[PDB]
Amino acid sequence: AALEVLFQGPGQPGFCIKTNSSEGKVFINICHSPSIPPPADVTEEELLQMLEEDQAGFRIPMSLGEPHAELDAKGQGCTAYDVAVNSDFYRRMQNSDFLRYLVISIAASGLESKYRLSLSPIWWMMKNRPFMGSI
Repeated sequence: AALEVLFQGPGQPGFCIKTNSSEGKVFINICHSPSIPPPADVTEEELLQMLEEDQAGFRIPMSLGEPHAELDAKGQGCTAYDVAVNSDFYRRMQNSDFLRYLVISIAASGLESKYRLSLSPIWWMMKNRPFMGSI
């Protein structure tokens, strides 16, 4: 359901999701750029039907950035991934909890497939820092 887009960037930092793999803490940096294509423009109703017909039927263009190592708040090594979506789509995400969660699920599953990982469903949004890593 993630449609991967190779994008240089940087794009603009957005927010940062803390989860964990079978091997350590993982951070997903949700970023955005105009350069990334938006997904289909669809209404809430249309979207909910698609997810009924096909669980992964709403495809979202996003970059799936290469792993970058970082240190957590207790000085241990961990991985971060930068995932960028379209900037207008980003603004829609900010105004809808279910849409934003859907994107994060699709990103997490995208990274799982690409980097052969398993990620915890129990993630949390980091409240002070929009981005884990440098920029």
